Amino acid sequence: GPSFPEPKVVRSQGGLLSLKLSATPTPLAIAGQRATLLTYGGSFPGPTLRVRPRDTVRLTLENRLPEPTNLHWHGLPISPKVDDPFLEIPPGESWTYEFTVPKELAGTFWYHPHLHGRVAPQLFAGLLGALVVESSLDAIPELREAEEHLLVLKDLALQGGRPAPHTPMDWMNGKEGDLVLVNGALRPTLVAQKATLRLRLLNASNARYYRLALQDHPLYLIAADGGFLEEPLEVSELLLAPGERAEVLVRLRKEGRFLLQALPYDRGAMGMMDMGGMAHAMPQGPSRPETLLYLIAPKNPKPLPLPKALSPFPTLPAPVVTRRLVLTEDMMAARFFINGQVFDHRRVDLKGQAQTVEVWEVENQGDMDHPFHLHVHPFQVLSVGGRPFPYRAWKDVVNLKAGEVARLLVPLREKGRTVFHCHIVEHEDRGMMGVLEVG
Amino acid sequence: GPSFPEPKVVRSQGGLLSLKLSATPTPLAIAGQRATLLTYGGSFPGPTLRVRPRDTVRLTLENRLPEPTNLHWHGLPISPKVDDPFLEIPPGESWTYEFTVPKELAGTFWYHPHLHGRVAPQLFAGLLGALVVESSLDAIPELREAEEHLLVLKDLALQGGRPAPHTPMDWMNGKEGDLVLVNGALRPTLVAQKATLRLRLLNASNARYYRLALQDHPLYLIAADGGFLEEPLEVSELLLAPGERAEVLVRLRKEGRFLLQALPYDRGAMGMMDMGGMAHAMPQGPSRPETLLYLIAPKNPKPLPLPKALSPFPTLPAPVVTRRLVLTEDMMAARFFINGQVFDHRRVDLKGQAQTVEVWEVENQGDMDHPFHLHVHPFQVLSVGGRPFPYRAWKDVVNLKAGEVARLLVPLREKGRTVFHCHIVEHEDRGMMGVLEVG
Ligand SMILES: [Cu+2]
Ligand SMILES: [Cu+2]
Ligand SMILES: [Cu+2]
Ligand SMILES: [Cu+2]
Ligand SMILES: [Cu+2]
Ligand SMILES: [Cu+2]
Ligand SMILES: [Cu+2]
Ligand SMILES: [Cu+2]
Repeated sequence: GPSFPEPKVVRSQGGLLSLKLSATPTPLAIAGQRATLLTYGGSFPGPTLRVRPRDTVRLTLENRLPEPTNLHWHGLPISPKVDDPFLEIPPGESWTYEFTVPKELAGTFWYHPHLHGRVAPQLFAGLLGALVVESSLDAIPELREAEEHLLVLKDLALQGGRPAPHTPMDWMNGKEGDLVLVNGALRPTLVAQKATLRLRLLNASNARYYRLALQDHPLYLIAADGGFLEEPLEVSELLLAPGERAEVLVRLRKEGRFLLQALPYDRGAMGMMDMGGMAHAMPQGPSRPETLLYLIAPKNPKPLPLPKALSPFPTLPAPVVTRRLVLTEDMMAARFFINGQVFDHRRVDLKGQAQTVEVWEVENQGDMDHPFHLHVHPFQVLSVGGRPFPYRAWKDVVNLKAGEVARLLVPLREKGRTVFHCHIVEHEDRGMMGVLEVG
Repeated sequence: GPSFPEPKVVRSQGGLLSLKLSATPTPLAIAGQRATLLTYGGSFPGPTLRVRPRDTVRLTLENRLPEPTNLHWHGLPISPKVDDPFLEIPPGESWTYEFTVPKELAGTFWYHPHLHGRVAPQLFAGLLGALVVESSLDAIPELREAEEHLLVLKDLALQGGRPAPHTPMDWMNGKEGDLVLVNGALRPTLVAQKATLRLRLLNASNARYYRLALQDHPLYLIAADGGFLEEPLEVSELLLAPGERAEVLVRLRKEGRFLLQALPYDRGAMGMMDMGGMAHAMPQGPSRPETLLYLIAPKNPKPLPLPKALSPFPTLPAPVVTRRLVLTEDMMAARFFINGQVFDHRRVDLKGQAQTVEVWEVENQGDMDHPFHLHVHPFQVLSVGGRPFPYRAWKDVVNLKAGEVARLLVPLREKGRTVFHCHIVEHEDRGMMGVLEVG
């Protein structure tokens, strides 16, 4: 096969992507060992769905797991009557998701389970895949002539040939694994054929962060979670929290081998110690550095010029309300809260008006990083930690370090009941989620 | 008695105003005829209550009417558990209102009935009185040395020695009377003893407007409904809609007689005509000019200088929500609506947070003027009809002409359930009222 493993692609045909996918325990070869994972479509990651605006998607999910499950179309601004976070598909049963891809949309999105209380073990076990919305912008020469790849960043731990079970500490921190994989492969080699690469990046891990840096190179950010930036942004490194996506251009500077690494990053995970009167919580500190892949540049690389512009960001109406959502923790109980409450599916927490804009101020009063996700309604991050964001683009996850306030501009789109929650999925399962009703 | 009739004053004593008032049908002499009115304290208007900030008011209202009644402490930012618009005092029963006068408060306020469906006939019949909150500002020489008077502007119509009954057309327009009175007197004479007058003005009419102008003189506005301006504002005339108050300084310029008039004003009241295929509604047009009082200046008047400053207006926090309230009419049905609905005491229309500020945009989509009143929470009028207000002061009624939008800054104070409504009281009785809950 190709030196660089990527999930198989399923494309819409004549404007329709019609597909049956099973969620099933699947024996496979992974990082060199045989293991049984939970997969969609018999692979890890699941197949990449590639569509265009205005396509119809008709996806029939057959539940072949011993527990109920469902799908969240992460990042898609569609109706919460389709992307229904409350729906349960019992074992053995099927459900068909049908929706039209919005006209003004582009980027890398993904699908995974969202049945409250069961997300973390199901996601950790291998249930996820990417969805790419192709754009007319992809035809500009600066992108068309680039070599494009998807990088699904997901870690795993195995025990007795199966995903390792969650411990109590995993429920508190969010579970990380020792196998730090790209597209389900252990440190693959990407032998580039072109001097410019276009990489779509997805953090599909439960809890692991990726402080991305390519040796000797900057990255040029061209898209965030839910759409293009207005113009490329040069960065030295790029942190992707759980649930986030980004697209970058890489302009290979000279021949050679360059490591793409996940540099050390401290997200505030905790351990326990006993020093003589102790048993108390103590910071785990920064993650150990990981090599994600080996990037081999071609002979005499001459990268394309960068695009001068990408997509203009919409001019939003003035907002009609300001919300404050405060995140807190009870680490030893592994309980997590928004405005002092845990999720209750029967309780509506916020009620807003469709087609108005709101300002959401999300404050992390905990000590751990928490990546805040809102379904259905992509947002523009104005500032985090009091620092203005250096670009305009649609996002649907925003990372908050301890103490930080994020200020978001949130246009409300589809009517109905949906959710917002931490995307360290253990924290969501353990209560850090609330309900928004849009009418 | 004094050439100029004013209601008797009841003052707090040692920080307490403790008073029993009866609401009772009362034979009296009015504008030269004997009539029976509905009064508080056996007089029309009722007694003026004069208090200071931090005083305790203990007012026991005995209902001696053949129908239920209650009190609204119009303009007082006190708790809606005291100023309770839903409370009913049955015939023969009593209720004690007890509250403390807020520390940061000054101006002319008033009391009258607010039992939904019965306000217009009860107010028209004579049930109202003023409440004055004295201020340390009253001690500055420019005010202390002025000659002070209260002018209660209220009209009346009599039929068979009693207030004229409401007709169907009265319910549509709001009832006006032919006797246009000041402090219950017909065109009294005010023989001034000082060159500067301080006049507290109250429009306690059901529906009549007073486009105020003093012959040959400007007026200097020093207070609006609920507090002082920041500095005096010179005006050529001053429109007071139902429920509004103002305080003005008058600087008498030369000896002589000067008429205070209510100049012609068209508030959009309607009549009916039949011209040959007709019976349809037709504008009544402007009111006929009325003389309110005769003002006699003293010998060689030398008015005091104006105060350079009054009270600085508070710096309000940034608002957290914007509301839109649209007023409409069904004239032939005499039904009146806010956002397409009529009042329902069981229905909460707006829910806000105490100690936050809201922006209320009130839009008149009717053809009549509607004076919009909010209980409990005084507001700052930012603009009306797209025109910025020329001063900062607390108001609690704002007049909207046909088509106009008022933009209000509304700090929410006391928690609880209260109301907002048109202060053409017939319109309130006929449905133009909604419910705000503050928590
Ligand atoms: Cu997700
Ligand atoms: Cu989501
Ligand atoms: Cu979290
Ligand atoms: Cu979610
Ligand atoms: Cu009133
Ligand atoms: Cu009121
Ligand atoms: Cu009205
Ligand atoms: Cu009222």
